Amino acid sequence: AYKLVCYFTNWSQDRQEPGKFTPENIDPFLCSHLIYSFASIENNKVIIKDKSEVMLYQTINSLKTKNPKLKILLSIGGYLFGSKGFHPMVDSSTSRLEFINSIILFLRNHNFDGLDVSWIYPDQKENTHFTVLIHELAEAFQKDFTKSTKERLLLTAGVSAGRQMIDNSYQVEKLAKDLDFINLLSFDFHGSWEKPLITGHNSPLSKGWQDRGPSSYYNVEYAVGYWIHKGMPSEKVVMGIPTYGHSFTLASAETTVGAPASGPGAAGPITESSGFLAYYEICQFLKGAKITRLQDQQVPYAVKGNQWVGYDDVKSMETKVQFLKNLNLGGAMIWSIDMDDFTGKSCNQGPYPLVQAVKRSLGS
Ligand SMILES: CC(=O)N[C@@H]1[C@@H](O)[C@H](O[C@@H]2O[C@H](CO)[C@@H](O[C@@H]3O[C@H](CO)[C@@H](O[C@@H]4O[C@H](CO)[C@@H](O)[C@H](O)[C@H]4NC(C)=O)[C@H](O)[C@H]3NC(C)=O)[C@H](O)[C@H]2NC(C)=O)[C@@H](CO)O[C@H]1O
Repeated sequence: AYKLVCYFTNWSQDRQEPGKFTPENIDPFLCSHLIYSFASIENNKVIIKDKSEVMLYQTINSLKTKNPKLKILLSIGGYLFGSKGFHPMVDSSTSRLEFINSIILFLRNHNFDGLDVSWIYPDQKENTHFTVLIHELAEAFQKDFTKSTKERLLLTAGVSAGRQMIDNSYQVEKLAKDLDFINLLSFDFHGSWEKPLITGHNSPLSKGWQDRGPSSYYNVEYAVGYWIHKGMPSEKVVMGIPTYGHSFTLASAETTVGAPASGPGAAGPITESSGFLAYYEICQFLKGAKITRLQDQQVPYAVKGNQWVGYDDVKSMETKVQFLKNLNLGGAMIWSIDMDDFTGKSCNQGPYPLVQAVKRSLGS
């Protein structure tokens, strides 16, 4: 059966409506797997820094009581944690063992079903440390299993969808044996970090008709194909789908993909971060905007004034699910359900319109 793996985040709790998210906003039957982002590491041991830590625990038990099949994982890593967050824990056998033992105890004590390691990114420098850490975790989880009456703790990893970073960071065949699945981060293909700075879509399914050479790697279709080619079984690929888009401020009258941009788009009023918008912000931006669907890339962008936003909607997600089924992938992953219109109060499409569309397509 296809998985629907849903990340939610610690920091959405600080937002104003309609972006104010706490774990009680989670629908227990919406996803097959939930992933909390992110735990940290202190004195080589896993810890959660979250004033709402006790709420998270209560909610975990409540959700799992309501849906005995639900799996809830703890993620550590992410972009801001970077590689530095894993040091000094990773630099010795004794310090990794301390971490791993703390993980098993913590996960069991708080009713989690497994660990997601989203190291952003190992790159060439930390390839070895990451490979070793994953291997030692898998082994320890297996050893824990043989001595327990409970199910084996799951181990997953959020991984790059960029060909160069994939080649640099990962020993893929080994990863295929140690991981239950990958959460393929198939988004951020384009954004305001690029040079030269031109518009491009966050998460195009396929390449543009004019894309040749390396430009042709920056899409979901290519990333999924590449991971499988490198030795990840298709059923262990859980394909990431974003509920946010990337915005640009246009530098000229041109409004097409590849148009000149002067910088990131204006910050949204709720997420307050120049360069992206959550879906509950996008649906407001679309009012008064001009929407274009790329027939080649299979996704929409919209323009209003000097703002250009590449994003995903119900339609582009239905196409992405047809793709994942056709490639026999393990399911879909969402970054992140707290940026869908979870309350339904913004987009006039009911609660969780994007994730519900995915769930529906997966089961139809
Ligand atoms: C083709 C290619 O290789 N492109 C590179 C880009 O991928 C890269 O941008 C970074 O991409 C990573 C995924 O590879 C992304 O991190 C994951 O994705 C989400 C959404 O972007 C991140 O969410 C952010 O988390 C931080 C805390 O860590 C929050 O502060 C922030 O608000 C979140 N943003 C959003 C929109 O929700 C996650 O951290 C992470 N997910 C997991 C499971 O780990 C980075 O965010 C991307 N970096 C930036 C600056 O956007 C790009 C820059 O490195 O380089 C290209 O080459």
